[PDB]
Amino acid sequence: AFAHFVLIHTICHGAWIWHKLKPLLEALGHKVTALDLAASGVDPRQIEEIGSFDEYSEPLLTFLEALPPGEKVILVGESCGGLNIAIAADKYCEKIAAAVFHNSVLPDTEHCPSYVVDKLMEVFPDWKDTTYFTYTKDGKEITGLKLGFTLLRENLYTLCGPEEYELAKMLTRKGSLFQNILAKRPFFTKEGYGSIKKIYVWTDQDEIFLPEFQLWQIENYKPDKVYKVEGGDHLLQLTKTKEIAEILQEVADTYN
Amino acid sequence: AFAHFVLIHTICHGAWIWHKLKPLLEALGHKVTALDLAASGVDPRQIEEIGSFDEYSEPLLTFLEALPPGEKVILVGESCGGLNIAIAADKYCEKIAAAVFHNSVLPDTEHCPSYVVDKLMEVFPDWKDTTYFTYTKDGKEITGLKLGFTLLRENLYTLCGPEEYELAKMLTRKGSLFQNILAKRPFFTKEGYGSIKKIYVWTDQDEIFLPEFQLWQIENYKPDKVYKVEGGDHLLQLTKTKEIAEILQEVADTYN
Repeated sequence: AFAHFVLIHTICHGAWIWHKLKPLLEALGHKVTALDLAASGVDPRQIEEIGSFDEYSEPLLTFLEALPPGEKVILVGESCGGLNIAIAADKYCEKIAAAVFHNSVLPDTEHCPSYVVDKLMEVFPDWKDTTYFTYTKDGKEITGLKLGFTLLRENLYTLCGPEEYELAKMLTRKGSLFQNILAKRPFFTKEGYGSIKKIYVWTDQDEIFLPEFQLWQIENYKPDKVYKVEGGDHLLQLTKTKEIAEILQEVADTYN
Repeated sequence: AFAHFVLIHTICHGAWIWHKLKPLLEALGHKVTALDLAASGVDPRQIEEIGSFDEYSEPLLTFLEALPPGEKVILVGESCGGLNIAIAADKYCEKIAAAVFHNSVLPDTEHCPSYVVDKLMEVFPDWKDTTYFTYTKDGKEITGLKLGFTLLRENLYTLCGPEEYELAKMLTRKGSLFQNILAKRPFFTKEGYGSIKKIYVWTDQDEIFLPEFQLWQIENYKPDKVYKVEGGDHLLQLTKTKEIAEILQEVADTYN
């Protein structure tokens, strides 16, 4: 079967991270939309204009709003993209056939929205040469960050080629986890986000979303299906592109 | 010898086009700077804020201004990048060891600044699915454009892989040739731009900067050295990256 996949990048990244996976999925006959979230990729906004993860998710929400009645999509989120999925699901669950988490955070409904992010920071506290700054928006102090090039090279693009890593150094932009804002955000709902089918994809070779963290997430909020990719690194859409496409094809054949 | 190369992308593009060549040059021991020109790549400005090719060249001029006395660089421009080189050379010729034109426009000093652009439009008048728009800046009507995806696929990324072409569809932004502004701009000078060493690199397999145009440019303004790369396409920095690096190494060993 064919599906319409909506690929969602993580903070500081952009649609460009999906430049290898998108054409491969299309070669299988699928429709693919790779969005630039707010202040990401070539989006015109700067991070200082964004005050929450919900505002950051605007392009995704706007895209889902534009889907005609009856049309469903399969969301695919990498790393922090899982939060955009949860936010989108509490507004457009009826338009989501399933959500695929790709070495991604897996929010739940029993704990506050920042729960898995707080845990991630516990498991991976040292972001190396990553730099931080602060700005104010809607009366709240937000902590922005710019991923360090060494962190990118050693923990995210670990086994990626120098040509891929170069794109990261050239294209990554300032962003934010909006951690303190997530902490005060209403919980994700059971009727919305809680109702969607969730497929968890990961590799134990991820050097940032470590095994301890991912296995902790799986136990914390049981996915409907779990796919473990052998080898590769954090960026499976670059190092195991074919494998990811094969998994997504199976998801397309399972959920609609 | 080692040199400091400053790579300059063309309109609608960004530093990302050099993601393959930059690391290869560094692997040879060189210093490489790949800039995002105004309203290009991840630069925060939008094209409507730019009123001329000179303003568009700001990042390059600012970079050259920051070079301490005595430090020289080798400029490498692709396509329309040749115009940024000419503009930069009339302000910082003493900091330019040489300029390399990569399937690029080659402005001269005997005709007005838009001369080669006007000729290019004569040789390649149909930009296919490219779209146009207009905006006003500093009392002048500027024609903006967004490169068509079909034009990109068939004429620029002709022999590039689908993964490279995907980056173009995801990252290319609105831009402008500022043709009418160039037409009224003071001529490039013989003392500045005219004095720098110019190396012309090209392939007769370029599907947009056609042989007729490039051979016309070479006859119009004789380069100090000409390198013809066999095969490949318009984007030699992607299809003949190794070849381009080898040529640039020779340039580094010849001009300082």
